[PDB]
Amino acid sequence: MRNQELARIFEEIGLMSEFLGDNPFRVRAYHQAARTLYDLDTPIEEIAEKGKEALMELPGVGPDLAEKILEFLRTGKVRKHEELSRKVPRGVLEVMEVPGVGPKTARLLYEGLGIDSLEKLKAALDRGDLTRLKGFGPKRAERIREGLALAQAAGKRRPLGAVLSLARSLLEAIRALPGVERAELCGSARRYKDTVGDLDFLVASREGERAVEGFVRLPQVKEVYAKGKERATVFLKNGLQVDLRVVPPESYGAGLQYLTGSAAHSIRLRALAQEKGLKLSEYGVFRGEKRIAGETEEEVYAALGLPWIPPPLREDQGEVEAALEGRLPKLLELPQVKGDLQVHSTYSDGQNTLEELWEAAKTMGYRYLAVTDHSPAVRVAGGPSPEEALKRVGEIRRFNETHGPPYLLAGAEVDIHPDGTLDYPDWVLRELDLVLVSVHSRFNLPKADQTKRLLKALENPFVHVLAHPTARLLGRRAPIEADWEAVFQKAKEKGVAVEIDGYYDRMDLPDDLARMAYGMGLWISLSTDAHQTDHLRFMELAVGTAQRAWIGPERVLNTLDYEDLLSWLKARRGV
Ligand SMILES: Nc1nc2c(ncn2[C@H]2C[C@H](O)[C@@H](COP(=O)(O)OP(=O)(O)OP(=O)(O)O)O2)c(=O)[nH]1
Ligand SMILES: [Ca+2]
Ligand SMILES: [Ca+2]
Ligand SMILES: [Ca+2]
Ligand SMILES: [Ca+2]
Ligand SMILES: [Cl-]
Ligand SMILES: [Zn+2]
Repeated sequence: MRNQELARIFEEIGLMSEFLGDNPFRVRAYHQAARTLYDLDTPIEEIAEKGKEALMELPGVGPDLAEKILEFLRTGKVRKHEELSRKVPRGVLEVMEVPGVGPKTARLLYEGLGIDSLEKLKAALDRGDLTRLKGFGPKRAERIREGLALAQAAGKRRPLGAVLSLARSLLEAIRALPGVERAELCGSARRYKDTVGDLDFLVASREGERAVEGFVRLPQVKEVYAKGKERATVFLKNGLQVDLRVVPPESYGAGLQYLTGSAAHSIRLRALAQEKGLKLSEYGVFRGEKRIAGETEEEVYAALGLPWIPPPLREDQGEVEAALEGRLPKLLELPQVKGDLQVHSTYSDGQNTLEELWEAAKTMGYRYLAVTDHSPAVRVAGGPSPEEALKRVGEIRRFNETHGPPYLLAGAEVDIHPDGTLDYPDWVLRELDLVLVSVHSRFNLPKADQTKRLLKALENPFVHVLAHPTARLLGRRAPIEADWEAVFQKAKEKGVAVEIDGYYDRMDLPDDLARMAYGMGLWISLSTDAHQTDHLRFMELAVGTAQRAWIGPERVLNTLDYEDLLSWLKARRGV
């Protein structure tokens, strides 16, 4: 559909027209045309095919607008929009759209103050320049600064784990709206993508317009950006940018599929539908005018002749073909994970004692937890020394002797020196239950040198896991450059697992490299890199990553029970 694209075009024409000081009647008309297109559920092209008169039946559309609709459908553009674009630059249009600014103010700001950009706008805000205009007080001042921040965030992405719990708190409030029967967090978040744009929620309701009203008036909501009969876009007090879509309860499953995407996955499904005489839309699966499916997502997949496809797979990267042949991959599931294989403690940089870690693991129903404190070079500190590291092993063993399950594995996260040697001697490594190795320095070695360093680390027969291999920090540090094929192949041959560290701003291995490692036949270790017990919740992110990477419970260390895990760790591994 081109409905939303055209709604935007007319809205922009309205804004630019008002900026230029066109007829307020014409300005309001463009905005009403925009609302109509925003709310219109049927494709605008289907009405356009019926003719100019049919377009004019729509609320707000007259002879002028109907010709512009046809122009857009025939050429892909509207010359009027292009004409106003010649008179109104992009930066000045960006300024006017900030909440609390608007077209007329933007004109004064353009002509009198020299503000043609968000940059200048922020400069003015920060210096108090705007306070020297009539109509400007601390209330409007606060709105404009915040509007600017929201504008600048809308381009950008945040780690999934930075926003998922906040999204779930909003989901609770949405579910609690009277009139809402079901709701779900959809979009890329439901697919467990490691960074997300806006958050998208689907609601089932028989009273959609009233559900939208309740939603936009939730205590959590700060600003409404767009609102109509069945959808809204808002900004929360906590910053989150959120889209809502409402469908009738009979359509909920089709709405879930629609709003979960990816868009590429949905293109595949719509073609499969039409190839068997059906139409898939947000509202259901239809044979002619008759709705034959829609209430549940599994019913929708079934109507297309498919098994239900897990959301993390829905990227058009082989899942449609696998579903068509009745051979979807077996995927790791969160209940199958029996422990977390990288947690830190007060022996190094963690906030928790052994007792606190044990208690948290016991609450979670884990069989074990690996306490993997840093070697001295990681912390850029003096210790723990090799002697202290061994003393700690004895303490963890005594803790297990006095506590029982969940058992603590006495581990370490051992720094890899620039030359590929390890930051504990073999007499420490051999006594550890679990040896992780990782890069914490010299992140920018030439690719060939970084590769050699990692290969040399993997020579050591006491190593079990390559921890957070790329060392990336989302928003702070790029992945290290290394030949991952060479690194993974050596790890496979040596019996060393690669880690998926689900700590929210690590997400390392990323899904794509995890998919590569698992496809090459490696073992996988999941962890949260916890430094406080609240971090243990990130295991869901590591599992979601595994699912995106087509990883099953086979060759995942965390699906082994304690005895089987210790056996794996002690075994002659590799070729
Ligand atoms: N049929 C159809 N579905 C769409 C279209 N655009 C988006 N969708 C569906 C599939 C998307 O996964 C879902 C949410 O759209 P978003 O633009 O928010 O993307 P998504 O959440 O997947 O990724 P993001 O992290 O926000 O970049 O809506 C479209 O043009 N046609
Ligand atoms: Ca009309
Ligand atoms: Ca409710
Ligand atoms: Ca989204
Ligand atoms: Ca969206
Ligand atoms: Cl469902
Ligand atoms: Zn580390």
